[PDB]
Amino acid sequence: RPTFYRQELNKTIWEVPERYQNLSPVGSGAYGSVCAAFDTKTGHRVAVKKLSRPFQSIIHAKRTYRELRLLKHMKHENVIGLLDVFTPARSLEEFNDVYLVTHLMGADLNNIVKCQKLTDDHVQFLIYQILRGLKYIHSADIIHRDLKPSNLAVNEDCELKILDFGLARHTDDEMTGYVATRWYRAPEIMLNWMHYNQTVDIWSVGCIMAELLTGRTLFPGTDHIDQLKLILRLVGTPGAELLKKISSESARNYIQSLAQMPKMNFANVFIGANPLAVDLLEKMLVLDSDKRITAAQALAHAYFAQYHDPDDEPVADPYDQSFESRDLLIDEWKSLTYDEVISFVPPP
Ligand SMILES: C/C(=N\Cc1cccnc1)c1ccc(Cl)cc1
Ligand SMILES: [Cl-]
Ligand SMILES: [Cl-]
Ligand SMILES: [Cl-]
Ligand SMILES: [Cl-]
Ligand SMILES: [Cl-]
Ligand SMILES: [Mg+2]
Repeated sequence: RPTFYRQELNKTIWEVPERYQNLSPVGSGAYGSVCAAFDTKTGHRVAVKKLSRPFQSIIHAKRTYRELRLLKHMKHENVIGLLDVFTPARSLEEFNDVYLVTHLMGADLNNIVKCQKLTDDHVQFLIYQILRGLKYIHSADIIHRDLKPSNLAVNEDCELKILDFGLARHTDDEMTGYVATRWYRAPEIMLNWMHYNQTVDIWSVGCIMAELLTGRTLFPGTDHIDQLKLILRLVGTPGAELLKKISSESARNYIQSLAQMPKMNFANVFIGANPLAVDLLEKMLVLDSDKRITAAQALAHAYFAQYHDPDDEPVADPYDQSFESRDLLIDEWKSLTYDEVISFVPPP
């Protein structure tokens, strides 16, 4: 067990191993507080996140367990990994607090799309890396569910990592009105049309790719209905085949109330783009999720010819998510989490 030291940073007690120095506040959502630190064992600048109220309800205890299981599994160059996890508790009986340690991310994709000039070569490399990371995530039957520019870290060498997996966190207030939290979501999840699957993440990649090519949000809806009208003007209204797959009768009645529209000409929307980029966007931005290109198929598309290496596009170890259907008490979720903290082995 390392030695721990205590300090108060903005109304919060932090108790951390001596290896982590020069802690300074960086942010705080409702899920925890974050400090930047220097990790003297590795020489990395790191983010230290202290969870807030991790075991306050069954829903909260299960979310804590879910986040720690996911972060411990993800071992890929284009996905955030877990550098460390610790608790100052010396036993299960005094266990209350969880701290997670990752590499400190500087810029996101929002800090390069808005304020920089991207060539076709930059777009090929950035989207290649997102798809390499997604092949790995999808091979574990994990859905990200929240891909958008603010969840993609990028360095000065244009190297990219996926972060901030959807832990089923987002509220109705957060998805209301003229908000980036909804502009990248697939229409079947935005409007609860049907049981969704991993194809939702490829819709989000299409929206991101379009925005790197034009410098403008593809579907900046003022609300759910405005955003659906923007989507159907580009891709066309649904045919009888997709309408049969929509489980809500009211959702089907509403769609049928709209005048029919054909798919637009993507070369006339993405004026001057690489024709191979236009072709790949037409294969991602398909309304019927069964017919979208997969991550593994997209890596083999001719747009990525200068980066594609089928011997360096790895898949994940198997991921057991059977806990998701399990009914447990707060203290049972808390014991499972404690075991995952004490069994952690750091990366090489
Ligand atoms: C960093 C980088 N390339 C590294 C690299 C070497 C060999 C194979 N694959 C990737 C890079 C930078 C800017 C643009 Cl626009 C594109 C790529
Ligand atoms: Cl230490
Ligand atoms: Cl990482
Ligand atoms: Cl504790
Ligand atoms: Cl964003
Ligand atoms: Cl597993
Ligand atoms: Mg985020």
